[PDB]
Amino acid sequence: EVLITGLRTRAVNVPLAYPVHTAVGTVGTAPLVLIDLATSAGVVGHSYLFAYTPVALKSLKQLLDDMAAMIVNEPLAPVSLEAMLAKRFCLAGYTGLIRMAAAGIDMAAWDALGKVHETPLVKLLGANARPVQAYDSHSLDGVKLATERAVTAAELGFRAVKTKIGYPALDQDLAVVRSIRQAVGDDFGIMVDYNQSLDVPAAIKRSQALQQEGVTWIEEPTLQHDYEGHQRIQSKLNVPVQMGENWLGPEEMFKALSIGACRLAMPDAMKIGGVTGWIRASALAQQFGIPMSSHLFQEISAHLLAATPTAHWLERLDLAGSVIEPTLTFEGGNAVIPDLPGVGIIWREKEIGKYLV
Amino acid sequence: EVLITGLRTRAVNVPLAYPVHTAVGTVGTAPLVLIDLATSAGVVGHSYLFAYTPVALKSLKQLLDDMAAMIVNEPLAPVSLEAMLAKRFCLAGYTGLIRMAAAGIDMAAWDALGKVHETPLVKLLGANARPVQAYDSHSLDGVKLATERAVTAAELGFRAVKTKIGYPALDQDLAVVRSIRQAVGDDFGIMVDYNQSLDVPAAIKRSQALQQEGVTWIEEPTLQHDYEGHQRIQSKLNVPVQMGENWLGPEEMFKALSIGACRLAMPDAMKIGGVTGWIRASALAQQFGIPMSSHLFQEISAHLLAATPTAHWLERLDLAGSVIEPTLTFEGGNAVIPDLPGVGIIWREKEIGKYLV
Amino acid sequence: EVLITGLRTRAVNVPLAYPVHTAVGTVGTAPLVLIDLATSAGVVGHSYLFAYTPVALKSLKQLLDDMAAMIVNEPLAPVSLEAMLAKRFCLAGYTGLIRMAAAGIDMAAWDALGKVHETPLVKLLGANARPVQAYDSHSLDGVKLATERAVTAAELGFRAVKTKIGYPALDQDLAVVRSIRQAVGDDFGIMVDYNQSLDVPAAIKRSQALQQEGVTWIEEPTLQHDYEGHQRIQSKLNVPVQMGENWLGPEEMFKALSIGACRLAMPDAMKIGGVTGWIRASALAQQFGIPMSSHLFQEISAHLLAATPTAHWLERLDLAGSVIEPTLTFEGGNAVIPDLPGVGIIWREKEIGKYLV
Amino acid sequence: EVLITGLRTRAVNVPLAYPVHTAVGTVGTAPLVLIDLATSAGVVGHSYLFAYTPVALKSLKQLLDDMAAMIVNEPLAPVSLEAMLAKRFCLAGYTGLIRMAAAGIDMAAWDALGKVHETPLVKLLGANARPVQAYDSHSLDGVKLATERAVTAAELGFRAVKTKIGYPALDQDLAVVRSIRQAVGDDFGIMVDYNQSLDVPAAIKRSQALQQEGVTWIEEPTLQHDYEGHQRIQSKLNVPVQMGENWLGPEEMFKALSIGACRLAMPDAMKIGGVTGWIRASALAQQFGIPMSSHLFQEISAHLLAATPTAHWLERLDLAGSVIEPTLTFEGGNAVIPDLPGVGIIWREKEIGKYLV
Ligand SMILES: *[B]([O])([O])C1=[C][C]=[C][C]=[C]1
Ligand SMILES: OB(O)c1ccccc1
Ligand SMILES: OB(O)c1ccccc1
Ligand SMILES: OB(O)c1ccccc1
Ligand SMILES: [Mg+2]
Ligand SMILES: [Mg+2]
Ligand SMILES: [Mg+2]
Ligand SMILES: [Mg+2]
Repeated sequence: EVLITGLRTRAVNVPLAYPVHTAVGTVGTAPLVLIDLATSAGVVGHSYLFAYTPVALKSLKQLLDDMAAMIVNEPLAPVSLEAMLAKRFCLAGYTGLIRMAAAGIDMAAWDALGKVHETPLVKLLGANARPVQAYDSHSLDGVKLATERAVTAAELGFRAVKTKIGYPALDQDLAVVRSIRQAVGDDFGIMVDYNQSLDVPAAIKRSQALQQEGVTWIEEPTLQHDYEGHQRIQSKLNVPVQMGENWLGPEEMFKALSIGACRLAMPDAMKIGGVTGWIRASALAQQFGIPMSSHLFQEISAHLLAATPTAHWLERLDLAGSVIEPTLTFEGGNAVIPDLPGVGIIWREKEIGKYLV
Repeated sequence: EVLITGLRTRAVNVPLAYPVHTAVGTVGTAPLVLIDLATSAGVVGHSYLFAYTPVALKSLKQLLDDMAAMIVNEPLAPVSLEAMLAKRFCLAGYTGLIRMAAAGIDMAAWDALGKVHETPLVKLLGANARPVQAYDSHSLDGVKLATERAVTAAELGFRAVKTKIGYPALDQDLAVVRSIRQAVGDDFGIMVDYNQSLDVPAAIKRSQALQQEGVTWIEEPTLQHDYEGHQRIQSKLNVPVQMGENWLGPEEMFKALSIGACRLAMPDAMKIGGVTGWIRASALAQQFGIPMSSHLFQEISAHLLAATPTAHWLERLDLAGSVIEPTLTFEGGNAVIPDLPGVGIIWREKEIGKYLV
Repeated sequence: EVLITGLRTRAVNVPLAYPVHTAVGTVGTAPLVLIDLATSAGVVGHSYLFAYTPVALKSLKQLLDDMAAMIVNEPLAPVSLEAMLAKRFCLAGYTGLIRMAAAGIDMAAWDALGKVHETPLVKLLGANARPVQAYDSHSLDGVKLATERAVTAAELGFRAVKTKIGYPALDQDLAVVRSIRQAVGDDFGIMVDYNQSLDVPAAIKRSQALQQEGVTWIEEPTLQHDYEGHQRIQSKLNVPVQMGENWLGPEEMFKALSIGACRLAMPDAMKIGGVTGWIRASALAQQFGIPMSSHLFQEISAHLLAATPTAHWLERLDLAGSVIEPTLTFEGGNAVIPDLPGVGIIWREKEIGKYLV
Repeated sequence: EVLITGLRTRAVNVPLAYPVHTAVGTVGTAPLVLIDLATSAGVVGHSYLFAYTPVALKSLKQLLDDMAAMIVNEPLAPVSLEAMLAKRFCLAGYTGLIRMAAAGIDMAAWDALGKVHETPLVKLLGANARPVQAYDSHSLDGVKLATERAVTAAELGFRAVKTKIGYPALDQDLAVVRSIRQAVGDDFGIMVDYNQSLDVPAAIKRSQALQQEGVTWIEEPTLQHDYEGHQRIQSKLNVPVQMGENWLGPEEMFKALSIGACRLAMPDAMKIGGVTGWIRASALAQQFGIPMSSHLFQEISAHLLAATPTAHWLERLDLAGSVIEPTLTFEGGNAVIPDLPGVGIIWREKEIGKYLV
């Protein structure tokens, strides 16, 4: 009785207070596609996608706009919508940009369904809202800024930070971790992210060194698709290997967990397949005994983790803050879901125009 | 903002048009516990449990009555409720009767949540209602009654039946299947169910004979907890081994699927953990590539299968027809979800009194 | 030919001198079902069940009373009795409360059979009575009470104690172990019990820290049914992982040992299936090379371990002392089987009335 | 040093004499992106991509146009180019449409490199040109048209055809195969392609029936990413399971071969990663003992198979014949590489104009 009536997308390049430097390149602006899903019920679903590089930004918008005719006049039934897209793209390949587009549609449809029922997403999924501990996610910032941002994070009440490492020398990785540690004290989380930058022997050598220093987890040490190599790295470590942000669909998560690639998981609300894919990913993490965190998309991830049996950490990295009202808040380091229907996304319409492609 | 305000259970022994004879004993009447979950929104959630033997009926109701103190005044959030029950029973053993009672609470809570939102359960879960093929489920009836019941089922539009086998001789198993097949023709499903009655070598011998005869699946050939033995049986067969009705929680399903016990699965809405458990089981079946059917509880299973990516068959075995209004209908052998909020269970209040224990 | 003539059950809530605090809740009083099995030979068998939570207490009594008609007029043949119950409950689910109930019948039947033959249980099983080293089992008591209780146990002649841990911080776990170690010295056993309270990475981190401190075993680090997770934890440790109190039947022990979940086992006389299940569990532990301890039920466990080829420790935790004569004694920390027929259980009939439900 | 000096893309929707009907939908016209890679040597590399659905057509062209900045002024060294693209898209996801775009650049770059050296691509790779046996590839055509196209293919000299199957009834699959077989005789190949349309149990049942009829291979019986399910299907067959057209990169082929998903492989020159990926795929097939065929892209696949140690069949399915001069010929069913530099693609420039989007 509630039909999808239209799809509107806006491609933006939004500024970042701090560029996200990684060992494999810098993300200085966030290329985003903002999504509005119109319905016959007088509500509009909102979601957005992260294109990672501006090279893929216009292609992703064009893809979504050409997909509108697939979903317009279909019922607002996101699980059924997802199965339809899966089958329609089964020859072309239901992965990559195509899967990311379907995930954006999925996330806007669930927002709209929450609005239809005038209830937050987390409650529509049958769970209570709860605060979720969050770590402040930084980047490959150099010892000076990394220590400064770590101190500010602790001052704002976060109990952990993530820095991105993979400097030319191991001693540079260690100097950054040591400087943060001396500034925050022992009772504080320091996660580190290599962004796929090491080969397997280098990952073992750097990770065992970092493990001696004291870190909370070691994230994507090597190529994301190399589940076997991640298993070999994890086999040489006590500290948990963490991965999952690049899993395109829960089927990729299933392959990785099946061979023991990691003791922690952090799906990406976009790449895992939206709310629908997240729910399936959480069922897997529960059965494999994997504490499950989020990657980006903090607005919807606060709802999703509240419904996740093995919920671990929320990643605070506010890529869309310049175009989304800050209804999501942080109290004592914990993300607090807003008392709003659906996801709680309200566009900053006066700001969006500044960034349109 | 919506709280549970009461729990009421009624234990009944209800009549069956045909006793469910099995290889390991006869269920002549259905011992049920009917559950009413009152809420601060006025609506009342309805579910029921199947105790299998009257020996367990009063024990199950007593357990549920003593569990009221754990859920009354809690939010109507089934997923959070389930996590609380899992933790509170973790020393006692969150399995068996305790797990079945938690599932009954879960199913009533989801019915109530659908009622709060004035929407059928399938749509609350994000899926469209679709008709789902049902087989008419019979029992260890002997050649004559098995054939007559198969003919009546075909006349009612069903495209498959299930008979329960495990007679003293294999030739008696074969005689029933052959007689059904003569009466219904080649283009018709005949599922067979041993109800755990064989050892592994006997299962292999009888199953290969049934395979030659022509059957749709072979269900629970040996002890339900012996997943390894089911794998060995399946390794000698082309016809699929079917199991799952006795999995207590998705964790037992995960163990069976992990070792290849069966090529088909049929979780029981009660034993698998209610809606919350069924959704998790549904995610496992998709990733393991297992077509997923239901066992009993046709009223809620029609909703649940419509949301299940690998949905296969609905088992039609109407244990509670004498106390529940026939709002679930069958058109051309397909179960049709009624346009009613939540599950669509309406008590026959004047009938329930005739059967109270 | 000795027949069973009747079954009498009494549900009691008995006081504990020290509540059993665990990381997942406190057992402040012990809910027990006391069992009398009447026979045609003028002897009555005695046993009891531990319901863990009062929520299950009346349900468990009701179950046993409704099972009386299954066993009355049957031969006093516990092994044959066990097979009949397994079959009768094979549809309902021969696990959880049902399996615990059958175990209570088994344990009283073997007591009565010892009485028929005027001989202690251990001798009826073909073994010599022998002293069995026992550890004094405490709980999550805090550093001060844990140290005081450890000293008291040392003064009484015990060579080991178990404390339950899983405080909010690892440093709190370590502080308790350190303060016990200061007070008892190096030549003394300190077992620790997490009661399923940790996820797999937290278990590895905490267990590797406790291992450096010096502990005797690490019991149930994670969810009891997660055998694979227990193996992953054990794979990171030199100290043995200990589990088994929550195995419902030897078949669950067989699954856990087959995948290497633990290097020690401790079946629970109730949950493992009584004497009949214990003897089978002992055969499994011998072949898998697993030293085998007990959990609770110290009265019957002294008999059982004396017949167990890999017998390790007896757990001294006197749940039923307020209603059972102290015929079991401890000399130099060793449990000493009483020279009484059957198990040596004599009811304190004057005390039982004070705690009836 | 030769540099890339420009990249031009043209999106076309070209006509097909016969629509490619499949069990999951029909490709009635071919959406292609034609690629021109201009170089400082004057020669222009040519290649094209198949978008499968018009829904992806403009998005793929937009992506390629925005990738121009990454490759213009880079050396014409395809292997180094591919490494650079893999690194640049390692955050976005080097798969799906992005990977197909990189493959189109790779195939154009190798054609240009053959042109720089005035030599056919096969000779550039160090192999002699040799005729490659080709099967005429049809679709889900129905009994009458399937048989007519098979008869025509046999008259044109082909020794094998492929039909696409997965009709509603297995009996219809069999009728098509039987009708073809009567018309072409026993000494003739009949490949069949389910295009992922079956679940695992249905694949086993249909495939064992097909194997009794006599077919040459069974292609993509189930979901393309379900390598484990393909292994289970292959475990029940003597006839080989064939897959590969949907592997995105040789790394996906490595995962599938590592678990034994199939006894035949058929990489797609586009999805596998162009020439560079094909050569890596061919090294894998050799070591795993897998006869390796092609999927689509017949113009360059004739060159690549002549260099492939386990080369098996070439798929003749002429998607681009409306826009590419017919320099590739077929003698006695064998593809014959043209005596032209690089790949031998010459645009039909006056025809391309008719199909531009
Ligand atoms: B056991 O030793 O783990 C136990 C648990 C709860 C109460 C008593 C003993
Ligand atoms: O946490 B991540 O790996 C990340 C990568 C790129 C941009 C932002 C975050
Ligand atoms: O389908 B079954 O296995 C079943 C068993 C007992 C009663 C009813 C149905
Ligand atoms: O052979 B193939 O599977 C194919 C699929 C779609 C279009 C063309 C060819
Ligand atoms: Mg990362
Ligand atoms: Mg059955
Ligand atoms: Mg314990
Ligand atoms: Mg194909």
